[PDB]
Amino acid sequence: MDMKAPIKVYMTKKLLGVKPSTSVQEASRLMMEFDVGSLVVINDDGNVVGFFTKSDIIRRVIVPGLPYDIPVERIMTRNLITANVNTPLGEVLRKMAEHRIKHILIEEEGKIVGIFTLSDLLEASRRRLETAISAE
Amino acid sequence: MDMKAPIKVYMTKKLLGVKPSTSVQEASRLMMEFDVGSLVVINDDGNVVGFFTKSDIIRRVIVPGLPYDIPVERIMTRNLITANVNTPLGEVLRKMAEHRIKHILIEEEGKIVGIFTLSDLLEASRRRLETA
Repeated sequence: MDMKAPIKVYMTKKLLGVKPSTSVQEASRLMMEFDVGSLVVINDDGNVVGFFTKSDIIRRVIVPGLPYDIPVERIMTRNLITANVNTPLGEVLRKMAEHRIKHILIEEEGKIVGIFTLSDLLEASRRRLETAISAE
Repeated sequence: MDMKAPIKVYMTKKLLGVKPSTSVQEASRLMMEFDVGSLVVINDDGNVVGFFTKSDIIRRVIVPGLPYDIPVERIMTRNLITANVNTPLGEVLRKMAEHRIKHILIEEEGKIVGIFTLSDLLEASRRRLETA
């Protein structure tokens, strides 16, 4: 990994979304199934209306003792913390540290195109290459 | 950062434990208050007997339906995958990748003395100086 290189080389497309009516319990299962620590919430027009992590689920559900059937809409954050595809790795890491986050949405020309997580960092630290061409 | 540097150089000693009887809900409140992602369960002797992360709470409480007030002892991991204080970063990252975990307890002579998470990895990634 190179702290100078654009975040777009270490980011992933593996970004899952759920509808606002999706229950915390279902969102939790989906997260464990696909191994992701966060989820974006999309409205019926296909746009991001929210975002939330596993941590949000612990702090906004488990602690207050709220039902596991409540819609994630009730615990999601309604603004996103992002980084541009061209923002170099180092600066992205610094931003995640300052904001205390484990996941950061990637933006390009206004739209969310991917996400960078601590798992991705681990992947980069291990020098694992994503191949765009066929392997046999 | 140096792949051969002993993990103790990059870990955090800010590791807290709770007792087996502590409730999943209390533990969670404790985690938010202390700003930690996981906790270890400690017996009367003061030795670690378990470990669970925020992620584990979700996987064993939220999805199954269990009440948020049960004993963390029922949702804790007893199969501790650990690394040694002198285990080089490279080896830890391998072990972590192998076991697919984002938290690895650190031990000294068999006693838990800290933890290394991917958050610690991020900080190590940003360090500008190396440690002889």
